[PDB]
Amino acid sequence: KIHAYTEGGKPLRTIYLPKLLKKVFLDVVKPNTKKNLETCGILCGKLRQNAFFITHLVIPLQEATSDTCGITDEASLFEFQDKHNLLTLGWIHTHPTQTCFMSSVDLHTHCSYQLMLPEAIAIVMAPSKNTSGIFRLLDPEGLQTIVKCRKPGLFHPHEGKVYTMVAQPGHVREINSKLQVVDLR
Ligand SMILES: [Zn+2]
Ligand SMILES: [Zn+2]
Repeated sequence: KIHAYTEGGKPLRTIYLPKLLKKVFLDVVKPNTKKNLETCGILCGKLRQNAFFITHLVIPLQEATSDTCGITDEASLFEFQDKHNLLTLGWIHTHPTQTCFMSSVDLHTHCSYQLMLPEAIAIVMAPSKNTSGIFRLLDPEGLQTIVKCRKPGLFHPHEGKVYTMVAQPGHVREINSKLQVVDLR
């Protein structure tokens, strides 16, 4: 049926995303969102028949600021994913007041994810705007730009095209599948 390719023609395996995930994520992190602090969650799941299924939304230990949400204990996160045989398929986070886009920090963060899994996605929720989007870096050009970037500062510009909205339903398909949420906090 429908399938996708990176900018360099590499095929992307489909990621099945439970439709309930976005709302459920906002619910679970609402106390932070109410204080205008970002929160992230990890999109975890399994590979079955050449497709990925997101099965678990994992909220890791993290430190929340108004415009960043870095993980503060990778150990407990990775220990959990290993125990339950969960692959990292991407991540989701909030912009409590801003619009839906990928920030400078978001692009640098996502580079790690997409380096390990070509299909890796970044879901950005902008609840004060009631918008959301699902993004990835251009591959190879965007990953290259981010890897070569040595600009100081958390929030610096990047020139050229760096990222794009993902292909739906080819790359990412939202379906009625089950979801388990794990709060490690
Ligand atoms: Zn962001
Ligand atoms: Zn940069």
